[PDB]
Amino acid sequence: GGVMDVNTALQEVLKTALIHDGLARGIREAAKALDKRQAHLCVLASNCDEPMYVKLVEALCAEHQINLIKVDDNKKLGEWVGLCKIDREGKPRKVVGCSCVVVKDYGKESQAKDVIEEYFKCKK
RNA sequence: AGGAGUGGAGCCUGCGGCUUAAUUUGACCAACACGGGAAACCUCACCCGGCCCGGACACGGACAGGAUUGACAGAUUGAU
Repeated sequence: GGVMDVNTALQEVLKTALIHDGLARGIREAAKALDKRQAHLCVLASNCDEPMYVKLVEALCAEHQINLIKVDDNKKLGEWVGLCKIDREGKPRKVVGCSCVVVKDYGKESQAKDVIEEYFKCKK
């Protein structure tokens, strides 16, 4: 389905991915996700803490599974997944970046997720 | 009017006093083998050491190379 824009498509992933609990936030879980074959999607972003990890994530995509997408601004991904799920209209206690997240088999496979993502993925 | 006893002896058990780190505590005919209280631990209120949080909920803060949990071996320790 979708309108075939990369950003609002990846949002439709994220909706059902939240329910699926596919989100592997933080470096330890990110590493474990891509060292595992259960991952199917990766998105990275600009320098959060080091310019080293942005390199390392590409290094892991090389060795294990190429799937990478880059959408910059840590604050974007930080907003996109709150405490466990995106939480409130507000929420000033956190909005801190997740810096990169990995999602498992586009969350759920039930509807539009497969087509919107597959259109981009073989090209990228 | 009588019968059998208690008070004497030894022991059991409760109470006072005295001691003691602590000898937990209520009760003075209508308290005193009473608290169905014959306590090894447990009980446990007491004393002496060590550990644990099982401080809900609210508001603010922290914070995804991260809030936070637990632990092998050595030292330490009654203590693995």
